[PDB]
Amino acid sequence: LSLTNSSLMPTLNPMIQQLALAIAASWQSLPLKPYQLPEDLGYVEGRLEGEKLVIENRCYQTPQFRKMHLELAKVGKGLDILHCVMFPEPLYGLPLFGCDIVAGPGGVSAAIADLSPTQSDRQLPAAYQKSLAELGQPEFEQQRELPPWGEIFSEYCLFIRPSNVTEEERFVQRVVDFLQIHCHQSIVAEPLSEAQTLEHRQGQIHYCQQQQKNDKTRRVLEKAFGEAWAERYMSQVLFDVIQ
Ligand SMILES: C=CC1=C(C)C(=O)N/C1=C\C1=NC(=C\c2[nH]c(/C=C3\NC(=O)C(CC)=C3C)c(C)c2CCC(=O)O)/C(CCC(=O)O)=C1C
Repeated sequence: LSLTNSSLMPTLNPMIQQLALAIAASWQSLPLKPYQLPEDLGYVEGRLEGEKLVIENRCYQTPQFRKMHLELAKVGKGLDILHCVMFPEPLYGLPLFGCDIVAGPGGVSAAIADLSPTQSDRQLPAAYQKSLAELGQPEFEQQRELPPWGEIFSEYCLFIRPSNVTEEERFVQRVVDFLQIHCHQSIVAEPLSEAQTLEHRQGQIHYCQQQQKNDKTRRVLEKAFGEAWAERYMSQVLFDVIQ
């Protein structure tokens, strides 16, 4: 899991660095095993007519989390990206943890984090609603409205442009807080009925299908690797539909 030997880390936006370290710290002592991505993917680079895209992939699994994926990326010199999803094992009915950070020379442009529902009623489990409410409403000066496919995210979803360092740190700490809640709930979660497992499975499939509608990600991938490679990456590596 260690980020100390990452070639990208030293060159990424500081907020992305802190988030990557936080996520790695949350996962480090779990009962991890490797999760083999398609073609045993780790590092990948590509270029067509413009800038090069470089991606480093780390991916694990535990009994509660089917797939725990941390991706770090850079387009050319200046655009940095962090992607992370923890895909739950439907048996336990846990929500989906996700975060996405995009940064350029002007600073972080997008910071998104959520614990996303998998229940058919589109609500988080009661224990999560309670814990998340207790954190209080965070103040951020530059909130961004989610795109329509973003109906999958919970009412606790953050989507901002950080205005300053105070806000960058407040966002990172809130993701820490999400992870702490999530890891704890994973150990207390009652395993579920076959019908309930099916319900949660469908929520996760819908989440992936909706995430694949993000043309921001797709355009970045297509400009470095082309349409076919991007469709494979989005549907097989990033947001794989379990089935
Ligand atoms: C948990 C949520 C979540 C996960 C897990 C996730 O992967 N994305 C997620 C969310 C989400 N991301 C968004 C934006 C962008 N994403 C990238 C690119 C990548 N993001 C990547 O992960 C990778 C592979 C490394 C690339 C290449 C770019 C360039 C932007 C534009 C940045 C900006 O406008 O300032 C938006 C706003 C969408 C919109 O405005 O229409 C939302 C909602």
